[PDB]
Amino acid sequence: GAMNNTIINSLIDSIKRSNVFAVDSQIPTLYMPQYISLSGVMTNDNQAIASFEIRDQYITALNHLVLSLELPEVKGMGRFGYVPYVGYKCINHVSISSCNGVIWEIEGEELYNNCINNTIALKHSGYSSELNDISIGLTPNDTIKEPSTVYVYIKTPFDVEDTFSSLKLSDSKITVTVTFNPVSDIVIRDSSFDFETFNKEFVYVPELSFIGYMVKNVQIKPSFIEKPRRVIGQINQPTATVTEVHAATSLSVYTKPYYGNTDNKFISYPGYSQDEKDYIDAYVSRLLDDLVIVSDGPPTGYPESAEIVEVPEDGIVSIQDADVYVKIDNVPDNMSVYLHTNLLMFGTRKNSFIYNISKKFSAITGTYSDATKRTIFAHISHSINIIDTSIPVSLWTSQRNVYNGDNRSAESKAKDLFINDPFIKGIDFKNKTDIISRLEVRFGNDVLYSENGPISRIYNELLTKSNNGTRTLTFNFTPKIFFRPTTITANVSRGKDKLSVRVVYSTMDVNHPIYYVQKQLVVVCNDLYKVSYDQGVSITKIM
Amino acid sequence: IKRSNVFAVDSQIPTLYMPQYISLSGVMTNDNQAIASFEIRDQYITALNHLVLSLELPEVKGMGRFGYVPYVGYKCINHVSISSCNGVIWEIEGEELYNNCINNTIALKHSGYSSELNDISIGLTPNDTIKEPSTVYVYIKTPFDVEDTFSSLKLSDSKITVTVTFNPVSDIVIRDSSFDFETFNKEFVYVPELSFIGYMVKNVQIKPSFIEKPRRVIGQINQPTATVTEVHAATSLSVYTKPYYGNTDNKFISYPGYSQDEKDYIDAYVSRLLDDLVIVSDGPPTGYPESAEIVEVPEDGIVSIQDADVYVKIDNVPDNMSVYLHTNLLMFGTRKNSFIYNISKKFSAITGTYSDATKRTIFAHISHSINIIDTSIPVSLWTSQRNVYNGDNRSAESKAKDLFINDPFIKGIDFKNKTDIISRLEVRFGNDVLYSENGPISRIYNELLTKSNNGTRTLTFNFTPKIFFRPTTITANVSRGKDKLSVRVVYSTMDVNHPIYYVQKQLVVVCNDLYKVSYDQGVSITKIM
Amino acid sequence: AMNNTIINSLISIKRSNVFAVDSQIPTLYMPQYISLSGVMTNDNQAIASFEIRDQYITALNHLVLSLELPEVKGMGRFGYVPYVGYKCINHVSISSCNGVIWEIEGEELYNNCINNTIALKHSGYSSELNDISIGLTPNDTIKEPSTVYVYIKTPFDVEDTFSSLKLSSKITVTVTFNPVSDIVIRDSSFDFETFNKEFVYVPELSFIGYMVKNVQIKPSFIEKPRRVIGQINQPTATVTEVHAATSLSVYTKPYYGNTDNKFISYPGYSQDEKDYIDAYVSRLLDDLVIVSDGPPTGYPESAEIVEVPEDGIVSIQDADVYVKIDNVPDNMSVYLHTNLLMFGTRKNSFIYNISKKFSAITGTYSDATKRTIFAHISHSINIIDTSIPVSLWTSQRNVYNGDNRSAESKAKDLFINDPFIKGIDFKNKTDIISRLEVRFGNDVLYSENGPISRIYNELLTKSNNGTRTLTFNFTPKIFFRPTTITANVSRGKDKLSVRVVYSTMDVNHPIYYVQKQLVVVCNDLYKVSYDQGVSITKIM
Ligand SMILES: CO[C@H]1/C=C/O[C@@]2(C)Oc3c(C)c(O)c4c(O)c(c(C=O)c(O)c4c3C2=O)NC(=O)/C(C)=C\C=C\[C@H](C)[C@H](O)[C@@H](C)[C@@H](O)[C@@H](C)[C@H](OC(C)=O)[C@@H]1C
Repeated sequence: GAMNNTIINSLIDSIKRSNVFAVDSQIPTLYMPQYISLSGVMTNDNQAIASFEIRDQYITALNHLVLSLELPEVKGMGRFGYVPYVGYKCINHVSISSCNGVIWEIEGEELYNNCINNTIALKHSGYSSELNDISIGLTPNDTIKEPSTVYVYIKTPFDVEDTFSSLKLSDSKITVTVTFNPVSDIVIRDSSFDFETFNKEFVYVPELSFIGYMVKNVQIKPSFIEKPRRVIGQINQPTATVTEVHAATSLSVYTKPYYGNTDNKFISYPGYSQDEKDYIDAYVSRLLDDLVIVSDGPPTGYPESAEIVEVPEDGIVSIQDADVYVKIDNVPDNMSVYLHTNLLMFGTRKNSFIYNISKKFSAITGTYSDATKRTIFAHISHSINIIDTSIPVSLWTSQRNVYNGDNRSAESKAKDLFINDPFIKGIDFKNKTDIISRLEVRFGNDVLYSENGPISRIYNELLTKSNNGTRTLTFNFTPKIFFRPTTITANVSRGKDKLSVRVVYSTMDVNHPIYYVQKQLVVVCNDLYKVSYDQGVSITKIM
Repeated sequence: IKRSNVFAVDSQIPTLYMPQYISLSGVMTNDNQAIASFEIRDQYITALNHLVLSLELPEVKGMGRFGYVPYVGYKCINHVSISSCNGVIWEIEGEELYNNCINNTIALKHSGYSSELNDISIGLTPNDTIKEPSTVYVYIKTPFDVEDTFSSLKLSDSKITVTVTFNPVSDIVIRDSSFDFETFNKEFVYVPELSFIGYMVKNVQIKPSFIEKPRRVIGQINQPTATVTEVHAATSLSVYTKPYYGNTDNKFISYPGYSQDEKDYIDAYVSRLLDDLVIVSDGPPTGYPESAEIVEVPEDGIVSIQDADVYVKIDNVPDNMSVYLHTNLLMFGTRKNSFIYNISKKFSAITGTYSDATKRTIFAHISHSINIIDTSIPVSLWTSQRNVYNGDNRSAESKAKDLFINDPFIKGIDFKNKTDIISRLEVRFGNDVLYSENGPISRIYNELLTKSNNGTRTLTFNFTPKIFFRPTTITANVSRGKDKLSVRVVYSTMDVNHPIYYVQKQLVVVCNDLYKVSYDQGVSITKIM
Repeated sequence: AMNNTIINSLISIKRSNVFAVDSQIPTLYMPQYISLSGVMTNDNQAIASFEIRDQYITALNHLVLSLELPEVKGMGRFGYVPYVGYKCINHVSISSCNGVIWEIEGEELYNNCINNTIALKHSGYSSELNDISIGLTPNDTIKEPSTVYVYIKTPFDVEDTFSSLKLSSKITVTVTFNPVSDIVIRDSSFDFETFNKEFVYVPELSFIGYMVKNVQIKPSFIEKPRRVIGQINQPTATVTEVHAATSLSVYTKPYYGNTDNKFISYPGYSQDEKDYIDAYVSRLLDDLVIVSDGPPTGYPESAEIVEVPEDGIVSIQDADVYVKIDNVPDNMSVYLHTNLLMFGTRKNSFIYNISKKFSAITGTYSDATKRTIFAHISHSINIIDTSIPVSLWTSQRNVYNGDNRSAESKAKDLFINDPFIKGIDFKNKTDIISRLEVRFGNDVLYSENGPISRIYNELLTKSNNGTRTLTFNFTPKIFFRPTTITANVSRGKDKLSVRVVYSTMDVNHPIYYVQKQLVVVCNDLYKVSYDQGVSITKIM
């Protein structure tokens, strides 16, 4: 009939077989879930702290923590926008504690790092054109940003195996403490924007939600938990050490820039569009206003240090060895095409190598609009990279620079934006440039691991199915929750009770502004702890 | 110390079976609605799962604009029911099957999601091919696929009939007035074929199982309440809104085609308006209603429509011609001295260049505040009785390009289901409040838990692993009157002078009831009470 | 707080605890990422051998082969194929002293990793690697050196530590490489001769090694793929000695032996169907619409370049082309190449003209750059057009000249030798199989008129690029003995014969002349025995 004759004959007994077509439906523990939202207590210590107390005889267990934030209406003048995934960037520290002490705690960046592969959680935290594009206010009562609510998923080890991994409450008081980063960190604004009044008026409005469970005759057994510990190395130092490492499941290593020496102001920002090309295109777009000028006679409004050359009939302008081809259509007979040959320049010695941003352009084509009296650029051939877009304005106009540096117009310089994102990694905005040439992890005196390529990041990205991973050394390949995690055992007597991380940073040119971007080595260690439920919830470090 | 082996495992010998992909041609019936019945009866088909319904879409020849709805295959389905001689084993509404498959990109692509199918193609001559014939595959996700062979529907000499009820072709087609739909509806016939993975099991040992059956309840038009009666054991409860376009002719100004992003919907609308928004003509433009206020753009370039300023600068405009702006392209007002919702006011800057060769304006950059809601307003609502103004001040040429959209699975008030119209949700089990929220936190949880971008306000009661465990359900007490689920929503406030305020709403409540699958004297399901 | 309706609903029967679990102490082990430099050997194919022998290393899984791509300096156009790393691989074989434990063909490893976005990105998928870069001076850098990571997906990764290859024995991983010609897209201007001579594969094999204290090894099962390629254009292929098979995949591949592998256009990193079409349209437009003072020069005598009338419409037979270019100088006129690319087998029969595939062309002439800037193009160009090798236009079969493009355009043509191309087009869109018949022995096992098996393969594996696959194993892997198709040697039921029916094409269309190759992949079941070293045995 429907089944083929070759199949029926292949089947139509003497061996014991496991049933793959039916299963015994196990009766589970009698419970009832409920989404519970709580309003917290706001404190200033002058850091914003929100405390949420969970105490109920019927809330037997809980997991899936979601912190909601009410972002206010932003009215006034100037340019303003929120950082991508604003909600995650608001968080400085989170700590779930009982009367016996801290059960679990995470740093704001580490929670984000754990949620970087969760697209849904990142969207909920605030990732829209309404929130992340840089909006402009024209009148003191003009609405720059409309009020919005963001949802931050606080990923905890209690979510791993849903009900099985859930934090149990043996009639104990659980307090979730959320420490907030200053509003400066989550905002991208210009000089025109009245940040002084904004910082004063802004208040974090949080609300903690969780899936609560009412369990009838709960049978609680002890469990294991992984607690992260980050160690930040000294400025520009290629070393960091994690002390008292006794039982670790993993070890992550990454870099962070230190923009302390700068005013955190940058020439361009793409907004909601976060691709590498989007960052580059925004920078090229900002420079082009001053790079190619259509004026009657030499252009005015530029510093005396600026060297603006008229484009010859051949269209090619020679800035040293570099050739720039500039051809603009429909230019009035009374006007000429001009090129800024030193828009942004850097040097350490008077007659040495020069890093000129104008030299990074090979071809510029467009058409002059008589109606709008502005140039409309068609095709741009350049060698502008993600690093160029990531240079603070301070480094161009620094003491180390023998030249003026920023030879842009006053109009362009006014459009510069303050970026204080607390979760920037590497030396560029997209964390593209791998400044670690070699990594060395020493457990005591002996070398635990060494690599010349980011093969540990490659394994991290592959194993966790993440497109943005870190150089991570995983020690636990055992199933979580149902097994005691596999940890690196420490020998205190032999001095093997600390993890020392040493990197070999890539050498950069002294005449390139990015050389002066201070680096910081971050080392994260996931320590194993045992969750005991005898006389309340309590954790103990595995040693 | 006793240790569990994590490096080796005893390879258990499974039940001796043989899978086979079986395709069946059904029986078409009509009354007034199309029905396809597929009978599965074979002594060797021991079990089955993974139902796939294929559809042969015909060649579309003639004149006018035509296109299929995205994921056309899923939109064709009105209802699906897997039944035995003892009765219905499982059944789902067309929309609910789509809702369950919205997170499956592969299943959505197979159902028909291409530029060849979803972009709006145009026919010029009565024998011009608008759309080429194509075959679409609709994955009928059933609870028998959850744990593959373990969850599969067992037969054993019993007859299984899969009944597929189809929505009218009107629902799956986007067309203009120029297209001869009358002839198309008459000529169109659904050509289905049901495929499934059949299993021939040697000495099958069948044990009873559990199944979740969805039940949707649709509220009255503009009623913020809906009640699901006889709830005894429910695994989940979903709540969402749907627009009712009965008061309209289902015609819309623009559609983006295959490109389905929010920006794509907006860009298509801006593109359609721009033809009438900025006019380059010798003297005042003609062909517009008397209600239209087309103002000549001054040397300054700025045209002031009340408080709103529009900057219009078009290059290479001939000396005999002038630049004009339609200051009231689309407007709405309940009263003569109320707020006015003007679409022309939603534009801040328009720049372009007039082409002498093609005698048309080529727009370069447009600065506007157009949203997804604007693109989702039916043309009928602009020209409604509530409007003291004309409403649609567009040209006859533009109005002719309007498209009929009858997608049966539209949610909320906009085409992208962006705008949340529920301000407060109240769920009652019997008469006592089971759940209440002021924020879409149940939806945020639904999206997080399912790893989905398009979720609903869902109340999940079952957090226990499926198939291997009896699902955790909300227990009912008939004596205490707790044998029903009543949903009440508070709709979000909007200004009466906005045309979207007049979009009729319908509250949809879906309840997943628990049933026990018994295999004694044939396949039969029993409601858990 | 918990609602009053809930507390009353709760506040004899054996219940399984879903809120707490006994934390089982696992086998004492220690993982370590181990990287090894191999031994390079040399139709003089590159072979890399990696020997794994260590007393500490007890088991291994997750093989990742890294490759150091060198700096590419010189003149001309050059670029790497998308997912370059996977394309480099010709064959991989994990073997012991007892023989081959597991082996896969380069294409099959890629086919298994086509649904893994992370693994495909790591192998080399960037604008830096896949976009076609141009060198101007003999010392100009075309491509900067880069490292690519190829994830060698093996059955030892399925259930992590449980599925891992135990070697408590010397394990040798042998990686055979495809020639550099296969992984490179270049023009005639590029000195490939010197590049092929200078290029050397620089591999390094990484794996997650495990040091297990008192390992308890039990036997396991493994699926080994076997591909059979049919004779050129033959619609039949047979896989012999089929005794226990878990699956059977069937697909088509183009054979470009009769061609010089040169193509008119390539989109680079942008790999969408529209990207492939847009690149082709962009390349043709340079010669399709010409703005010149008098008739255009530099084209063959065979070319028919007609001046566009005041009306704007040029009639190439039944087909009408609307061409209107703005700001054209007073001394110049708009011209249209009416036979840019044409094909026919008879002098006065059907003509496949690429110029006929255009309905409207609009743009503006730039006086500054002296070139036309195209705004909107209305055409009927498909993925197949972009996939036609240049050889076929200028073939002996063609009565006409064929390639009526300028010498400038013809110079820009690129050699594409990608080893993992499927179907007849670059995006594997066109379905050329009309019917599929699979026979086990002499009896028909499966038959289909539609790609319902491909639909099931795509659905079940959650892949957007699947093949016509017959799966026999729906049983959980590693923890169960896989369900296989049983053979009957006496009845002569020990082979799988695949017969297809290709949908025939128009002989006046150049794509008809693209050679086909039927590919049939069979996954045979093998038993992994650990008695006196690692060894595999075919289930019969
Ligand atoms: C993470 O989950 C693990 C917890 C282990 O630790 C324990 C203590 O907790 C268990 C729980 C909570 C179960 O639900 C089990 C289960 O359902 C089993 C088997 C019986 O092997 C089990 O042995 C367990 C089992 C444990 O040992 N399945 C069955 O009997 C049936 C009727 C079918 C099984 C089908 C396949 C073959 C199975 O799904 C496989 C593909 C894996 O997914 C599982 C083995 C899980 O391994 C992993 C690595 O994912 C484990 C359940």
